[PDB]
Amino acid sequence: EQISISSPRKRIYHNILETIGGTPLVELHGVTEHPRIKKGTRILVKLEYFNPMSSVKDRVGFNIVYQAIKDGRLKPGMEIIESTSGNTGIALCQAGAVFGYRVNIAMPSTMSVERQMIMKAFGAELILTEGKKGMPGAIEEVNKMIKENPGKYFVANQFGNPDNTAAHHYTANEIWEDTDGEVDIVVSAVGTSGTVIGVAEKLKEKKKGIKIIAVEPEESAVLEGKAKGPHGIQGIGAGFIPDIYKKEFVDEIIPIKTQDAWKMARAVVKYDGIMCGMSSGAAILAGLKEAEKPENEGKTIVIIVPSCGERYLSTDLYKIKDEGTKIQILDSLLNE
Amino acid sequence: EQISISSPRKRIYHNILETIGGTPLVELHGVTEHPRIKKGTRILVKLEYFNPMSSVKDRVGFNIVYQAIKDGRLKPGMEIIESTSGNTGIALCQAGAVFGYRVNIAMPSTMSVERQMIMKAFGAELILTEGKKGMPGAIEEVNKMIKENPGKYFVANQFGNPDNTAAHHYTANEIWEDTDGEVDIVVSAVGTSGTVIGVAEKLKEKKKGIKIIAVEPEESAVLEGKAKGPHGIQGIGAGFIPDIYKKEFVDEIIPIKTQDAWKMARAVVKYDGIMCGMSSGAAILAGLKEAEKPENEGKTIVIIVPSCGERYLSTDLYKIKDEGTKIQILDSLLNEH
Repeated sequence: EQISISSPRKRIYHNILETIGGTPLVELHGVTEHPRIKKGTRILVKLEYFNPMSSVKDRVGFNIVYQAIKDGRLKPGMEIIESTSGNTGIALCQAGAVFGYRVNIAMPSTMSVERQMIMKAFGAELILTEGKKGMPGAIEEVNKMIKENPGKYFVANQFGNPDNTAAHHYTANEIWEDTDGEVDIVVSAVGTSGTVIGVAEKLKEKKKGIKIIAVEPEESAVLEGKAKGPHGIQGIGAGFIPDIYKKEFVDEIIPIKTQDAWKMARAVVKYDGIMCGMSSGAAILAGLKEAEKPENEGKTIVIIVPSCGERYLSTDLYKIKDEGTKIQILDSLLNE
Repeated sequence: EQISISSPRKRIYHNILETIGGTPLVELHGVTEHPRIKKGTRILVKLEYFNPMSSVKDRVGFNIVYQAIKDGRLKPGMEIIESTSGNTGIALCQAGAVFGYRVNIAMPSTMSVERQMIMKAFGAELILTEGKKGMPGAIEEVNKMIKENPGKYFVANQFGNPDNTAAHHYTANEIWEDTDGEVDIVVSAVGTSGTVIGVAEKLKEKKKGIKIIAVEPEESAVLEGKAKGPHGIQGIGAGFIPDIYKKEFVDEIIPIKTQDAWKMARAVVKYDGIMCGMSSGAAILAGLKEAEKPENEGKTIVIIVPSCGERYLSTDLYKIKDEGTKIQILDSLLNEH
């Protein structure tokens, strides 16, 4: 009932990249108000929008670029390039601005125009490709650019680069230390899969039998062997199995409908005051569905929240209103 | 150098309000590379967008609501209300959501519709007033509402509430601990003045000789005794001296032109990779101007960075494009005699 805000960090950071990581683990209470969710079961959300550019990909852009520089894969006179219309391009733009490397981001001229402006603010060169060509048209142009200029480009390659996965060994360490080794279940919505696999690798090194749950859109359930299809959960459901995915490390895969993800995210900001994005809505509903299983009474369940709702204001996320009491809303999410 | 990311917090937070404060203090390097800034002076920015809703006001919405609950000014049955179309409204909605109070936020129908959406998501009731009426219109409606419903509402009153200034005693302690007591100058762009006064009150207790600098728009230099005027530095330059402002605690006031504040913020994100907002461009430019004074050689200068540039994507902050190299840009920002 006493409320203590955070204490001083007692650190002076040398640049913005040193503020990446060490993201806070916060108890959910509002949305966990269910008779079937026992009071000893703990439901915690790891808020990756505390990163400097407000997303989990900050860790990925940083590690990919910093390791490439240390590796000699990225050297002076070269430039970074990466086809992406998401948070990865922002994170690559942030790392390139700090390290002093030009960043080329290719995306359909169609896409994330707010995100275009973010990327240009950082000094990125944007490579806007034909809208009706989607992301395949962006990847196509990157390839053409590499081929026409050998030696010039370092490709981030977020779905095939193990420096992605490896960045989440820190994410894992943070979950282990913050929970004092009590974590039982981790739930992660899957885009590149760097988070689910990197967290799993490192936690299973600490405790075999931590349960690792991947989340993906019901409308595009490729990890569960379904076909790529249209869905609305931004940041996840890439439509293929990333080359960095390692199925051995994932214990269960939970599909979540696009509309249910959005409705969960609406309930989390309303009842817990936590403004999470759409993929977080998916992860959290999967986590609540675990928290109501009898076998999981008293367990500690940690749910990754990759981004904040502010990056979704031009989407449909908040535009749909929800009927009912809190208990009605939660019952409709957990039922059928 | 070796670059190391942040360590685990080693804390499980009981709710999102416990993640407010303890924001990071970061060195500037890119934008400090100008021949008139010395190698020894340390220029640091305190990034208040690390708060859970990405601005300094998180501390203020929290402490206003918390202290009123502790005092008995806010009690079960009452609702919160505040005329604001800044970050304070968001910070009140977040505090209200966690404490379980209804929040009513008044603003012109035409102002910050991105922020309206943010507020509605938190469950706030929006009171949208005539656009042409402006801020005054919203305040007038708040006044009408409290007049007609005596006892129902708790007014945050951000410009006159000492719980605003008091929240920044924590900001000050963070500056003190993070610098190991070496802080010499604090630069804060002034909106409510909770930050510059609350920081000054607590730091001036720690050591003699910490210089406190307030920053306001050139075109509305009201702390300097000039007349109010139109300006484009969002979050500062209220046009009046706030009731919580205490001039005794401020050593110097630096006026900064709107377009200079924007250009600074553009340079900070491109050369330091730090995406700060408009008022941060103002504070940082003032802080660089201090760093070039010979009397300030080797000192530690701490500049408050109240918000992130992503909250500004629909303004002209990033539309205007600066030609020229880094050194031309910095040399043009420090130009004035």
